[PDB]
Order: sequence, then structure tokens, then C-alpha cells
Amino acid sequence: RICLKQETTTTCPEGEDACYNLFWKIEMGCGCPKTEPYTNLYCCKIDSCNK
Amino acid sequence: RICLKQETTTCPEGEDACYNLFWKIEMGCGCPKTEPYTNLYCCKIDSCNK
Ligand SMILES: [Cl-]
Ligand SMILES: [Cl-]
Ligand SMILES: [Cl-]
Ligand SMILES: [Cl-]
Ligand SMILES: [Cl-]
Ligand SMILES: [Zn+2]
Repeated sequence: RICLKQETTTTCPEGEDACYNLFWKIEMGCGCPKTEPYTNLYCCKIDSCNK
Repeated sequence: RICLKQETTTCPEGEDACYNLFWKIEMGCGCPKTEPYTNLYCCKIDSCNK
């Protein structure tokens, strides 16, 4: 999996299948944060899906 | 919080988010942490999960 990044494209580590876009603050990257506070959260499992 | 529903509703006390999950189309209260998905959208406004 590859994901857009802002905290560029980055390749996630093996096993991290999702990408995410979090708004509270703007973050983009690998994974899908489960514990992190957000206002809008978007996770998707396609390459570069998290704009 | 009030959220659109598909599986239209006021969430229980303390559930602050709404969600729209695609793998399957589900809408409702909360933000599922363990449930499989292809696209997941969670948001913390009334009726934000279309
Ligand atoms: Cl993951
Ligand atoms: Cl992860
Ligand atoms: Cl995860
Ligand atoms: Cl409310
Ligand atoms: Cl409200
Ligand atoms: Zn309200």
C-alpha cells in the first residue's frame, strides 16, 4: 500500500493496509488511527486514496 | 448527536461520531474500530455521514 502523506507519497509497512485523512489539524498517512481524536476521519484501502 | 442510518437516529449518550462504511453500505452512530471496511468515514457533526 502507498498513501499520501502530510504530518508526499509513502509506502506503508507490511500489514498496514489502509490510508487515512484526519481533520480536527490536517494529517495524511498510513493506517487508520483508532485512538486519535478527530473531527472528520477518512480511511481507505486503495493506493493514494486519502486526499 | 444525530446520524443518518442504513443497515434517522439519535445516538446514545456519549457516542459523539457518525459513520459511513463501505466494503456493503452501512450508516449509523459511532465509528467502528474493529469492523472490516474498504472506505470508512467518521465525522462528528449531526447528520454528517452521507
Ligand atoms: Cl491497517
Ligand atoms: Cl496501523
Ligand atoms: Cl488499523
Ligand atoms: Cl446533538
Ligand atoms: Cl449537535
Ligand atoms: Zn446536535
